[PDB]
Amino acid sequence: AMSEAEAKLWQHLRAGRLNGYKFRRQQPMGNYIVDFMCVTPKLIVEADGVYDHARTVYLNSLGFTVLRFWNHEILQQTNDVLAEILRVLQELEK
Ligand SMILES: [Cl-]
Repeated sequence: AMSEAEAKLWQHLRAGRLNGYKFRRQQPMGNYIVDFMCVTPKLIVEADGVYDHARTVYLNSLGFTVLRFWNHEILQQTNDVLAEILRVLQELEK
């Protein structure tokens, strides 16, 4: 299913809850499935428990910024994580 950290983060990102930005979860993109993805602006957010460099390169080639958080940040520093997601969204729009 979704990890504990992923489920905790989806409550905040679903249904346009983070300032109206629309995220979807577990979205296929080429060879990959990304945890959370907003199309406008183009942002992928992932939760991290070998780094796949080619994957990041591919997602960046499609125009997506990728933000990756440790599970412990999502679980114990959720407000700060949300603040950083929002900041990046707004930066990417501006
Ligand atoms: Cl993947």
